[PDB]
Amino acid sequence: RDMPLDSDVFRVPPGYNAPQQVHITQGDLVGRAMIISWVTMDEPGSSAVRYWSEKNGRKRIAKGKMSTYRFFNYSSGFIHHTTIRKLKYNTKYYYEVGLRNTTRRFSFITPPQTGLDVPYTFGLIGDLGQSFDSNTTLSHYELSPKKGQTVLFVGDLSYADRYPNHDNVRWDTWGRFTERSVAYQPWIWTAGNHEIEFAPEINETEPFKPFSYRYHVPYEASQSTSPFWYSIKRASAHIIVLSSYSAYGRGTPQYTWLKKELRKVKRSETPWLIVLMHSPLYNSYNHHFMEGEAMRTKFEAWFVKYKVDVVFAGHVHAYERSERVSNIAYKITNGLCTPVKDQSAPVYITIGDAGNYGVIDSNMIQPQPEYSAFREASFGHGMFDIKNRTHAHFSWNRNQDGVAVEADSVWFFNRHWYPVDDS
Amino acid sequence: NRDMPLDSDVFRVPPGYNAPQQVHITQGDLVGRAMIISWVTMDEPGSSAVRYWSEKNGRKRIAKGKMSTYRFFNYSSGFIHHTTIRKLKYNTKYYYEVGLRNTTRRFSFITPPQTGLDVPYTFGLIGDLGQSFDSNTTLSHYELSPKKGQTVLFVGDLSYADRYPNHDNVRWDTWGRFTERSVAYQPWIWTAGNHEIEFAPEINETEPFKPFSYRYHVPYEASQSTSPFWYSIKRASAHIIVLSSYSAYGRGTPQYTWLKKELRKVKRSETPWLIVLMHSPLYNSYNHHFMEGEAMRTKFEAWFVKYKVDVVFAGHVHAYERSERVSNIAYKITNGLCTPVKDQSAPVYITIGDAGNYGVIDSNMIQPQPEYSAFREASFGHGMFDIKNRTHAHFSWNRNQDGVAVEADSVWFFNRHWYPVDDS
Amino acid sequence: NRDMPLDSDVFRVPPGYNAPQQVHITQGDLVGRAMIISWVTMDEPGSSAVRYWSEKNGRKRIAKGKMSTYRFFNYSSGFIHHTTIRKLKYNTKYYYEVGLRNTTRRFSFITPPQTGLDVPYTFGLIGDLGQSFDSNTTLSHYELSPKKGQTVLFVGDLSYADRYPNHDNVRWDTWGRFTERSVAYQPWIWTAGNHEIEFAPEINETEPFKPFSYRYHVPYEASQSTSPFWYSIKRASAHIIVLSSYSAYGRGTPQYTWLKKELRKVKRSETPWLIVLMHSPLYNSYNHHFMEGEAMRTKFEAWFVKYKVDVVFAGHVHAYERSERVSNIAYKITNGLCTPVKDQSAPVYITIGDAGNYGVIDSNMIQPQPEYSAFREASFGHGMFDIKNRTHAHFSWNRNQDGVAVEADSVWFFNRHWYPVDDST
Amino acid sequence: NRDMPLDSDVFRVPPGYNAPQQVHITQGDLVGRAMIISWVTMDEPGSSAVRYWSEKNGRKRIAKGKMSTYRFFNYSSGFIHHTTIRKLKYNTKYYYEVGLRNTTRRFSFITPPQTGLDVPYTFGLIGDLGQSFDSNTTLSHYELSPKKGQTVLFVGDLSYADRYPNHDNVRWDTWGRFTERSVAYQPWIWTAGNHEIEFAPEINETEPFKPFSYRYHVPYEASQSTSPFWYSIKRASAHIIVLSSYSAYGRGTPQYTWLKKELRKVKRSETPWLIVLMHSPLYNSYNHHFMEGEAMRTKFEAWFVKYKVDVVFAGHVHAYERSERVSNIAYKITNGLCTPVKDQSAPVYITIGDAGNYGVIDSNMIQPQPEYSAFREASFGHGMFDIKNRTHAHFSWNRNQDGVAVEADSVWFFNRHWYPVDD
Ligand SMILES: *[C@@H]1O[C@H](CO)[C@@H](O[C@@H]2O[C@H](CO)[C@@H](O[C@@H]3O[C@H](CO[C@H]4O[C@H](CO)[C@@H](O)[C@H](O)[C@@H]4O)[C@@H](O)[C@H](O[C@H]4O[C@H](CO)[C@@H](O)[C@H](O)[C@@H]4O)[C@@H]3O)[C@H](O)[C@H]2NC(C)=O)[C@H](O[C@@H]2O[C@@H](C)[C@@H](O)[C@@H](O)[C@@H]2O)[C@H]1NC(C)=O
Ligand SMILES: *[C@@H]1O[C@H](CO)[C@@H](O[C@@H]2O[C@H](CO)[C@@H](O[C@@H]3O[C@H](CO)[C@@H](O)[C@H](O)[C@@H]3O)[C@H](O)[C@H]2NC(C)=O)[C@H](O[C@@H]2O[C@@H](C)[C@@H](O)[C@@H](O)[C@@H]2O)[C@H]1NC(C)=O
Ligand SMILES: *[C@@H]1O[C@H](CO)[C@@H](O[C@@H]2O[C@H](CO)[C@@H](O[C@@H]3O[C@H](CO)[C@@H](O)[C@H](O)[C@@H]3O)[C@H](O)[C@H]2NC(C)=O)[C@H](O[C@@H]2O[C@@H](C)[C@@H](O)[C@@H](O)[C@@H]2O)[C@H]1NC(C)=O
Ligand SMILES: *[C@@H]1O[C@H](CO)[C@@H](O[C@@H]2O[C@H](CO)[C@@H](O)[C@H](O)[C@H]2NC(C)=O)[C@H](O[C@@H]2O[C@@H](C)[C@@H](O)[C@@H](O)[C@@H]2O)[C@H]1NC(C)=O
Ligand SMILES: *[C@@H]1O[C@H](CO)[C@@H](O[C@@H]2O[C@H](CO)[C@@H](O)[C@H](O)[C@H]2NC(C)=O)[C@H](O[C@@H]2O[C@@H](C)[C@@H](O)[C@@H](O)[C@@H]2O)[C@H]1NC(C)=O
Ligand SMILES: CCC/C=C\CC/C=C\C=C\CO[C@@H](c1cccc2ccccc12)P(=O)(O)O
Ligand SMILES: *[C@@H]1O[C@H](CO)[C@@H](O)[C@H](O)[C@H]1NC(C)=O
Ligand SMILES: *[C@@H]1O[C@H](CO)[C@@H](O)[C@H](O)[C@H]1NC(C)=O
Ligand SMILES: *[C@@H]1O[C@H](CO)[C@@H](O)[C@H](O)[C@H]1NC(C)=O
Ligand SMILES: *[C@@H]1O[C@H](CO)[C@@H](O)[C@H](O)[C@H]1NC(C)=O
Ligand SMILES: [Fe+3]
Ligand SMILES: [Fe+3]
Ligand SMILES: [Fe+3]
Ligand SMILES: [Fe+3]
Ligand code: NA
Ligand code: NA
Ligand code: NA
Ligand code: NA
Ligand code: NA
Ligand SMILES: [Zn+2]
Ligand SMILES: [Zn+2]
Ligand SMILES: [Zn+2]
Ligand SMILES: [Zn+2]
Repeated sequence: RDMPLDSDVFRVPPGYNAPQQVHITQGDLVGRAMIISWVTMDEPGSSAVRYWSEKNGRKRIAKGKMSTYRFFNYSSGFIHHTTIRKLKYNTKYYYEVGLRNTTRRFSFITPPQTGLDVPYTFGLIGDLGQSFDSNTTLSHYELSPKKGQTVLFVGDLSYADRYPNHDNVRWDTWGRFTERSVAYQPWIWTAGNHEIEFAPEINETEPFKPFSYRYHVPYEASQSTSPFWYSIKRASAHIIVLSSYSAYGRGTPQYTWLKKELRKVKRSETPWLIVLMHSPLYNSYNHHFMEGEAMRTKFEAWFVKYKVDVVFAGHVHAYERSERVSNIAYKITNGLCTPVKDQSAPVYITIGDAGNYGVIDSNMIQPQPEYSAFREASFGHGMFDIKNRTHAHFSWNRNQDGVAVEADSVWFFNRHWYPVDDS
Repeated sequence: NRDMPLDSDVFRVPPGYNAPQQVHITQGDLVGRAMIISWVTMDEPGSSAVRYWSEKNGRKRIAKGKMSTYRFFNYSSGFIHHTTIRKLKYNTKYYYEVGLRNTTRRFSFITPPQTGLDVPYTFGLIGDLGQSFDSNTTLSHYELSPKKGQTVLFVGDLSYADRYPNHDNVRWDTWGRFTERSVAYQPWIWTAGNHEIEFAPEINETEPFKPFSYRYHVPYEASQSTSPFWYSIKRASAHIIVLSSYSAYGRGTPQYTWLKKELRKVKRSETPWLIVLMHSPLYNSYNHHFMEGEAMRTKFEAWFVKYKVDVVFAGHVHAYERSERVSNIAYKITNGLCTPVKDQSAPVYITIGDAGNYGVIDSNMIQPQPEYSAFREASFGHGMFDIKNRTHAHFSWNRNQDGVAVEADSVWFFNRHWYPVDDS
Repeated sequence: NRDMPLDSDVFRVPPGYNAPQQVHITQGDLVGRAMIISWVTMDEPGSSAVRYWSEKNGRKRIAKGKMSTYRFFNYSSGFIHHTTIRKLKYNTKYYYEVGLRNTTRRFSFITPPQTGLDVPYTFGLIGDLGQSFDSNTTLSHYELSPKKGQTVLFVGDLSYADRYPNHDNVRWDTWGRFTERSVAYQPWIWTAGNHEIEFAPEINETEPFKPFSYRYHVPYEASQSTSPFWYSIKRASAHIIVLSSYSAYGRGTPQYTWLKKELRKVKRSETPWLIVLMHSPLYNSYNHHFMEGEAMRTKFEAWFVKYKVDVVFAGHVHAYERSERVSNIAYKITNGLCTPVKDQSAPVYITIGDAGNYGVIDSNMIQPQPEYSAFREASFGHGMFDIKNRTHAHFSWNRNQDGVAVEADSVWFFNRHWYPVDDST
Repeated sequence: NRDMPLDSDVFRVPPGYNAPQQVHITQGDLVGRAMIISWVTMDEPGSSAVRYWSEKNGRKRIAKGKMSTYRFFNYSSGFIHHTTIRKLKYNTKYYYEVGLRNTTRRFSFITPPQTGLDVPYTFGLIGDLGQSFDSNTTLSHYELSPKKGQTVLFVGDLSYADRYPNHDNVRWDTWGRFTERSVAYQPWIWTAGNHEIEFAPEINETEPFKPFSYRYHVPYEASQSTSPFWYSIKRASAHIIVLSSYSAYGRGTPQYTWLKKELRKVKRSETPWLIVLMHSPLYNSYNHHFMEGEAMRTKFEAWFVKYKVDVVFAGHVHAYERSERVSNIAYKITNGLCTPVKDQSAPVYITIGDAGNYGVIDSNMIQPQPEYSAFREASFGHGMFDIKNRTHAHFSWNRNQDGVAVEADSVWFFNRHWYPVDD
């Protein structure tokens, strides 16, 4: 059910060495920078980006870096990453890539300065892939009347590793497929299990290597030492990105980094505290049941202590929304191992249902446990619409429905500013 | 601070120009016919060649290895040598010499017998050794033990150098000179503890395990691991699996992938004793680090029960603990089944992190003793796991405050694959 | 453009999934007991293992090598294998196979005799081969020669890939497949010429010799050299020194220092024939590249006369020339002694860069012929240096326009150490 | 052995925890608007940031650089810093501070005037300095010169550390601390000499120039060179070309290709003084190293005469010599033209390698003095190249055994392009 190589979403931009696979993401901690990325195939080309605002018209030049990789018998094109900085808040910019031979032009809109009551709309996509179901989801997100401004991506991008020798041409087609969205607004990248690409059978043993070459993130801005975990702030949201498939024992980099990062969170500057990871801590589907238990034993209590608002995960090819629960009182011999209602706790949302290679996960644990509010095996995407410091509106759109229909929808009440029960 | 001062006898430098120091050895292949020979020269790079011969044939041979150096903050290492001797005869005494160019030092070892069903072998068990005065006593009790251990299973936390300002790596060098009087003559099987992480971004040192990994090499490619921090070796009648508590082990990760495949390769008709080393215990009823093992346990415990692992050795708690054979693999979030139960199909869990560290014992325990815990005591000591044949092994625990020959705890193991009768 | 087109037969891809191509061997040690097996696989990395066994005995062994890859501008290479077979027996035919995982191909070679005073041996001389039609004829003439070459001495300028846009490295791949029919069966000894430099900052390739050095390894550590671009080998009764015209050679440089110590190690009582290979000729009365060899001459000529080198072979000039034994080492800036004189202690200097290149011959000569030049002609062809015993070696030049058994020029060398007698024509 | 012992005053270590030592500066760009600031910290890495401000305005700014280390045999370097200050103002005195994190130290320099046809400027000429007692005298004589030199052209052989056992690299550190009293306040232009090669395969140091290149950076990319060992700069009314006696220079090599194109760039109406620096002299009538420079001469002498180089400076020979204006470029093997002739498009060749090395002079001279030799003497000292304007520059030679204001040799240079009078 994967879209064939000659499909229109995979068409190659014309002209000698025309930039392709253009994508952007937030380039700094607070919103005043952007990482511009693209691939040229005919020759290395230039790493310069030319950009200007609608307001100023003044054209400046940023210069970045070019890298390549091989994977088994595949040889990549020339990958460019360039960071434009010191931009102005709430402003439309133009930028151009391919300055040596074939120039292409795009644009983006910076976010507002971070603040307590700054509204903002986030799209939620996981496990996208490049099947036909993938294409419908992206169309539905594009036509959403709520107008997403940034995508939080919860992992599993191209599913290129399902192909023989992980055929990396399928990374390239995915790069051209998603451009019509991610060249114009930032997507925030989370690493999933399909990015690992651990294949000693063909002497490819560097974890995450193709993903890490193609998708860069601003991980030093939060003083992280790896791209696989980091945070950013945008409008009124503090977003914490975690890596299910890196080390998180006591004393490791990721564990040490998270414990320090939660202490920097300021709820009167960014009241919406959002965590992303690939593998769900709370999951009542049969597929991948209880895989999140390990990370859950390390981090769940931290999430409650700091009153995290919501945790988004993918990995399960379906949709689920948890009640506000915690399961943090167990001590081996006390028998306290059942989740309980907890108004300091986040809501757990699984949203890894954007299409993958065309398969849904429909088997569920019966009966639905108390901790599960809503679950359904349908393709689609989510929208997390922040109105202000007390209220945010979440809605789930199905591919079989109209682009304006919401099959699930709920108001989030802020854990710090308005911790009402929101069942 | 009960650390031995820098001018202690155990820290003396071997005299002579560019005299090799910190000499240590470990198994260098899958099945016992190779040895990794390691040492440090401090005056100049020197030769990485090892001269060696068997007592049986007396033919001097030469093996060439590699030299490396590292830096950590404002410390610069000496010249680190690693050399693999190969194609050794089983059950044979060998001599070896390092420092062939200026000052030469000679040592010896004995290869194991070939892997087989009823091949006896005595493994020492040492965890969280350190370089305090208690560490020296433990080491003396081991080398003086009438059971005579042939190989040390080391469950992590080596030098404790990371407790010093800037992780003063001089305390790695001292520890190497202290342990030489044992590890130069018999292999130690290295596990990576949390004191080896040395993650210190405040001084721009962000590569985990860097000092440990430059100084202590392991034969990880022989079991097709891709990392020195998990791997497998076979010796006599044992299959030893080494794990990394502070690497990734999520489903799909390198370590998870390797362990799933490796348990399937275990041939209990060749090595009947399946033994797992890791730093952080899965079962532990002391207050200190209580439940830090929960994460790894949810990932790997059902596998250990499935493949009838005989015993799991851990450290990290500074004390001794021996569990019953228990499991806790029936939990399903909402079914309330979360109390360990007796399970004669499960390994024994032993904590043996009490060789000395920096002079501090972990004496606070959860009371009353839980049903899963068989024996526990807060005393310094070491362990011995003495294989007799395919069905019987004998474990003993020796306390620093007893005579070298006094066993304070001891128990017979009945092999989970060849003889699974209640040994509780 | 007289370069052979891409679909020529000499460029045909060996059939079969991941079949090895561009197979070539060279001597892999100082004395002749080793051989470096090199080849490229185009579909996936494959195995670096070489299976090999001797024709008479036949116990099959495996040797394991290494694989590497490189990029040049927007060209990406396939998978390059280099594998050293050691501890061979002298004067023995060996079989060997490559491609052990998927498509295997089998070849063979004959180890040299053990080094010794009177060991006969036959060396081909080829320079500036390229891949034109003229190139094909010369290689044809060499492989058909009655004298039966057992090793090619190659004085530099291999593929001429750098004449193509962006140095189209595909033209390295074809040249490998074209030369395979000789170099997979007998070692070629490699010298680095000015077309291997491939210095092209305009496309950000600033590492001299990158494609050449990835594809052709040499046993350079065996003579205590620190660079592949200069080294020494012994083979039968010859001691061969390979130098680098386009590397440093000032006093105190690595190459200078290495040649100095290497000339001391030469023992003419063990290997009587002392042979030097370099790309740019020290003595050259053709007009193309006239006097480029002067800088290296001022450094090394006196050393050649001192050590009584028998012969110096060079290329670069797309024609043939053979000098008289002469020297020019008495100049002191103001004493006026700047003319070459006859010197029975000096080597013969032979330019042999006429194997074909891209089809052009250098016919502009300085006139009249200088007294330092014995014979010269602007024709394509190749040479043979045919060693008989410790006193006699026969050099001959075969033209492409002649029968393969015809020598258009031919001279008997009398050994400078064992028969130090005037041997001029 | 007349080298200064380790406890000499000139080798004292700046006091205080991790105080910068071995501070040295050089030109950081092509035209004079930038400066490379270099120093060593011995107790811990420290910061590579430099603080600098003009004496005029005084707006303080920070430039960030790069720390590196090396090993040589059993030696382990300290922490070496290189930091480029850019966009400086012409003809302006600046202050700079290094060591910001712990012990700070403060120095100053004066940027040159803008390049131009008639800018005056005074260059000191020092060669083969080393660290003998004679070395200390020459550096005193240069510092005290009434001519007041503003930038040193250093023609190679720096520390002579390679004469010690295993090239005791401590002797680089001592030399660094000794020369600091001049080179921290005004730039020195580095040329590589044979004592910088440090090729010692018998202790597996086989990378040519390794300690030298770590310790002394040059702005080589600003002239499109691919190597630090050949490069060019412009300062005031001079165009300075630095060449590498012990790198490759055959036809088609990188340095050959660079020099050929670089000479095509010189413009004598912007910079009328065309100066070439190299270590091994092309004209030398002393016995030590006689005719060592023939090889480079066969490749480059004709180019020097074709582009009318004013003066060529070299060292290597521990003495002084000034040549007549001659060339020896007509030789064609059989035509017999091998004697040098007066040539008024040729440069003057000056050997200035007599600053002290380790205390030995080269006194054995070829007799009688050849015609191409104007003046020669075997005594320690230094030179001065004092440019008055586009037609005139004045060269003088000061000997260590004279007062700091006596010139034992002296001559006017008439510019080859603007005023080619027989001199
Ligand atoms: C695999 O290893 C295990 C561990 O070593 C083996 O188990 C041991 O087996 C040995 C026998 O080989 C046992 O030792 C023997 O014990 C008997 C009984 O001792 C008790 O009762 C005596 C009165 O009869 C009393 O005097 C004594 O103090 C004790 O309380 C001894 O009688 C015996 O000594 C006499 O016989 C030997 C043999 O000829 C003579 O040499 C002596 O001179 C004496 O006259 C001997 O010491 C030992 O108890 C076992 N250990 C354990 C922990 O069970 C195992 O052996 C196998 O399994 C055991 C369970 C038995 O079935 C053995 O028969 C059997 O071989 C090893 N497996 C194999 C296949 O070998
Ligand atoms: C070393 O190698 C040289 C070159 O091959 C030998 O010289 C050659 O010796 C051949 C005899 O072995 C000569 O061939 C004969 O010529 C005669 C007269 O024309 C014929 O009747 C006869 O049938 C052969 O064809 C050959 O001419 C000669 N070549 C040269 C260039 O001189 C040399 O042999 C030694 O020197 C020569 C001059 C003779 O005296 C030989 O007998 C003598 O042994 C070889 N050296 C040794 C020690 O064998
Ligand atoms: C690596 O960096 C550490 C941390 O700075 C160095 O240790 C420090 O050395 C300083 C000496 O420069 C000490 O400061 C002095 O302490 C003495 C003793 O009280 C006082 O009299 C004096 O006035 C200074 O304050 C500093 O206390 C010390 N800090 C720590 C945490 O140990 C280390 O230096 C090495 O160790 C010290 C103890 C001395 O022996 C040094 O000379 C020695 O090199 C640095 N190591 C290296 C190899 O550079
Ligand atoms: C934050 O946004 C919320 C959603 O837009 C606001 O609540 C909405 O307020 C409307 C008129 O103020 C009312 O008609 C809507 O029904 C209501 N929606 C919901 C889900 O309550 C909210 O306004 C404040 O909070 C609510 C609870 C009322 O008390 C309003 O009168 C308040 O002004 C916004 N909060 C703030 C602080 O702006
Ligand atoms: C460039 O500087 C030269 C050195 O000072 C000038 O020559 C000097 O001019 C002085 C007049 O101010 C005169 O007294 C000095 O004797 C003379 N010095 C020498 C060594 O000749 C030079 O001046 C021009 O050129 C010379 C040849 C004379 O014709 C002067 O009168 C000229 O002004 C300066 N050149 C220029 C273009 O300014
Ligand atoms: C618990 C997370 C890490 C916090 C600090 C790191 C350890 C710093 C110094 C050494 C302490 C003693 O060592 C033990 C230990 C290790 C780790 C922590 C402890 C805390 C208290 C006592 C002993 C703790 P251990 O790892 O050897 O079993
Ligand atoms: C993908 O979706 C877009 C927009 O809905 C549509 O125009 C395009 O034809 C689709 N392509 C495929 C291959 O489904
Ligand atoms: C280096 O080696 C020399 C030669 O023996 C020795 O004298 C010197 O002290 C050594 N220095 C260091 C820093 O190891
Ligand atoms: C350590 O133990 C050994 C052996 O028991 C003893 O000889 C030595 O003196 C002890 N040293 C210290 C510092 O305790
Ligand atoms: C280092 O070079 C020396 C010089 O002889 C040599 O003995 C030694 O083996 C070399 N080490 C290598 C190539 O690893
Ligand atoms: Fe998925
Ligand atoms: Fe510990
Ligand atoms: Fe050529
Ligand atoms: Fe000198
Ligand atoms: Na842990
Ligand atoms: Na032996
Ligand atoms: Na997992
Ligand atoms: Na040349
Ligand atoms: Na020289
Ligand atoms: Zn997944
Ligand atoms: Zn621990
Ligand atoms: Zn050429
Ligand atoms: Zn010199």
